[PDB]
Amino acid sequence: FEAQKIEWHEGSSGVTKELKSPGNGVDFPKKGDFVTIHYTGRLTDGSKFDSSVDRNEPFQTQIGTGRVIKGWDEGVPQMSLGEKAVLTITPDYGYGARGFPGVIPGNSTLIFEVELLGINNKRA
Amino acid sequence: GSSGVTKELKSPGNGVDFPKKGDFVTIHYTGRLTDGSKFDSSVDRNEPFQTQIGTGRVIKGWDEGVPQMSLGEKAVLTITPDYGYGARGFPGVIPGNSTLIFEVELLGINNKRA
Ligand SMILES: CC[C@@H]1/C=C(\C)C[C@H](C)C[C@H](OC)[C@H]2O[C@@](O)(C(=O)C(=O)N3CCCC[C@H]3C(=O)O[C@H](/C(C)=C/[C@@H]3CC[C@@H](O)[C@H](OC)C3)[C@H](C)[C@@H](O)CC1=O)[C@H](C)C[C@@H]2OC
Ligand SMILES: CC[C@@H]1/C=C(\C)C[C@H](C)C[C@H](OC)[C@H]2O[C@@](O)(C(=O)C(=O)N3CCCC[C@H]3C(=O)O[C@H](/C(C)=C/[C@@H]3CC[C@@H](O)[C@H](OC)C3)[C@H](C)[C@@H](O)CC1=O)[C@H](C)C[C@@H]2OC
Repeated sequence: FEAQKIEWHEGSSGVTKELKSPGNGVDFPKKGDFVTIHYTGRLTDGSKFDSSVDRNEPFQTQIGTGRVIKGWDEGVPQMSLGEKAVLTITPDYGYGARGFPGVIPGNSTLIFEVELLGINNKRA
Repeated sequence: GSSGVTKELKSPGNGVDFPKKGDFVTIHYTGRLTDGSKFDSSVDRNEPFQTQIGTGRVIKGWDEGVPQMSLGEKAVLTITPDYGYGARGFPGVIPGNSTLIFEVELLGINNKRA
């Protein structure tokens, strides 16, 4: 099976994934998979609030199990290995009314540049 | 060596109402490191903290310690890192492998008040 999810939206509130550069179109994360991702997170005014690239530390998590914000748990499984995409996440799929203290204001839409570098032991 | 979660009573609650897993709790807290430095306090913001307890939304030491408090109780919760933030710590706030000392006041259980 092969596919490229060039645009994907789930919800208006919700999450949008826009493919920027294709992955291999074959390997997609499933629930419970461990993913390795490089990301940069920005607010809608363009200001950066975090970046794994800036600290040269790829981020790893189990996907689809509620360990990350909902926009990532829903959006990352729509990426294939090696894909670069942009995730736009409304507050309902992010940090909601409170935001994240010290980093993200309440009621913030989030824009993540994400690169899927790994799915379990598969590497881009 | 040894690790774990210890609760020391400072002022008793009503001794009758205890949070069950899945209950909402309303709590005032101050968190300190073992060197005495304060890293956070709901009291300083004068904003009670609310969470659902026993469902993994907070560190293990709170999920384990708070259900042993009765309504209105003031206690000190000491939490070794394996029941807190572990080797990772919390970025910008809690060093890796930190024991945590929380002053905890159980202000409410669901809609119950003292
Ligand atoms: C206990 C510490 C542990 C930290 C790490 C393992 C290091 C890791 C690199 C986080 C960053 O450390 C510099 C840093 O990254 C952010 O800047 C970010 O860019 C983001 O938003 N990320 C990050 C990338 C994925 C999407 C999104 C996210 O889901 O992060 C999760 C998160 C904060 C989830 C909350 C948990 C409570 C819950 O109520 C809430 O529900 C809405 C969701 C992180 C990975 C936690 O699972 C683990 C940690 O927190 C956010 C703002 C703060 C975060 O720092 C703490
Ligand atoms: C999505 C944002 C959301 C924030 C709030 C709702 C505001 C609330 C007032 C937190 C403070 O905001 C000023 C502030 O409080 C601390 O200072 C603290 O004093 C502590 O330690 N607390 C806090 C008191 C209970 C015990 C302990 C704790 O469990 O907090 C949880 C926590 C951080 C759990 C992580 C989640 C990822 C997971 O991987 C990790 O596993 C080890 C545990 C908080 C309440 C999350 O449920 C929700 C938020 O994070 C910690 C250091 C950081 C925290 O700020 C973000």
